[PDB]
Amino acid sequence: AGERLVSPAYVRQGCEARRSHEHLIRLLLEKGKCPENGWDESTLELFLHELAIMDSNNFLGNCGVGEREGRVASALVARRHYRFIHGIGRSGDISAVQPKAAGSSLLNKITNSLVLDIIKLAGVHTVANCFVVPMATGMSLTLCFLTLRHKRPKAKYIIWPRIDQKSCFKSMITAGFEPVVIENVLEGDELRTDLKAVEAKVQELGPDCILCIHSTTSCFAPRVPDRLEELAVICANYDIPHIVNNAYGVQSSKCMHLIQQGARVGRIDAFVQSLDKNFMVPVGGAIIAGFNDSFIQEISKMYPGRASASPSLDVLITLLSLGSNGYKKLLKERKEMFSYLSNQIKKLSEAYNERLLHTPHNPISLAMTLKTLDEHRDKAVTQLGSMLFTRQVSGARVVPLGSMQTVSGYTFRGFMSHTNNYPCAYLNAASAIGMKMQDVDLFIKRLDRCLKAVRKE
Ligand SMILES: *Cc1c(COP(=O)(O)O)cnc(C)c1O
Repeated sequence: AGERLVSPAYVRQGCEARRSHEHLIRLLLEKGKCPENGWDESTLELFLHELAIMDSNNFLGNCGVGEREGRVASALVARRHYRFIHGIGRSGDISAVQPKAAGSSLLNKITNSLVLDIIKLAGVHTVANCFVVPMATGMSLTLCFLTLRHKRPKAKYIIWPRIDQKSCFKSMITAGFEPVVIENVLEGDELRTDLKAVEAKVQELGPDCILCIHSTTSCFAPRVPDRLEELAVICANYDIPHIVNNAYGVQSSKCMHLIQQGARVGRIDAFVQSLDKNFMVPVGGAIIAGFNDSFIQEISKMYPGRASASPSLDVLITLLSLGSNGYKKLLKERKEMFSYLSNQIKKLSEAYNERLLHTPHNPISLAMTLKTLDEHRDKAVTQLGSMLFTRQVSGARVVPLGSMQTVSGYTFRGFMSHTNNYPCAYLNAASAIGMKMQDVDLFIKRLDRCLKAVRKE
């Protein structure tokens, strides 16, 4: 409005240009959905700075005489968080609007609305409610289990189809329940759910003694996502809650449609996803989503005290920068890289007298056999994982046979294989969101060089 110096025509075009940024911000505040095209950084930072001004710690004429005033010692800390200091929620409700932080409260509502829009876009079009929690997937599963205790005070067991992952297994024990490990059935090369053993354990222990059935979608090959439809029917019949571990299944349309079809024909009370694995942000946050708004609110109000806004801000920045088209592009390129990674493993397996485990139901992880490797006591399988780690290859885990691990008092036989005696040792490789073609070409090149070193030795 300073037309005293600059000509009025040029100030009018600049002030009218600001209306274009306010148009994008208004559309987000009204519809609460992910924009199709990503915002420019100029629009995003203008939006973030305007939100932070609404927080009482950033008021020009504010005075504080309490114990939690959002004071910041280091200017580096304040700037790297865009001056969002008060966090999210209140002492009694993590979903409540914080009176001292209107901008942080609005940031939390918009983030959960953007996340809900992505969950529908990813495949679960029928999701009712969700919320971001600044805890990992393991601790977020624990929060679901802690909520179910007060609704099922006579239950002490959690029925859990086996998956060799320490975080989700410890969630059941951290919540104070006893996991009932259901071994998997070897159908071809795939380890799938044993529906007969699951329903048998329900009748042996009694439905009232079961806290919930804890299934899992995204997992390492040769394990595949659980039969969520049949497990949801069992949960609906015996009136047992169903909690789905969907750690990195948002990036997979097959995983999300499983959760959708399971809630369509049966019962799914909540499914939990990781922020870092599905949205390419730092580790630390998760999403608790469900189809019963009454129950999702119960989980949210079960959280004691305020919580960090840092994961919510990272997801807000990322989704607004990518847009719904930007996220869709990454979902399409992940399917392309999955086919490319599969074909490169097939070609490399033939040259070394190996094969690719046929796991068509796992759309993220692959497994190449390592049968023609260890000379019983040559330690070649263990050496391969160390040589790959030496040549700066991460994410390719090696699963040997006969491994035994004790996790929180429970001893697993055949650890990392999801079963007691898998036929052979294998090598894992996955196509996750954001993987470039250079990752596969460097992986194949360095894996080939590592295999030559063992064959030559
Ligand atoms: C990511 C992961 C988890 C939990 O990871 P956190 O360390 O809690 O963030 C649980 N189950 C599976 C299959 C996972 O991949």
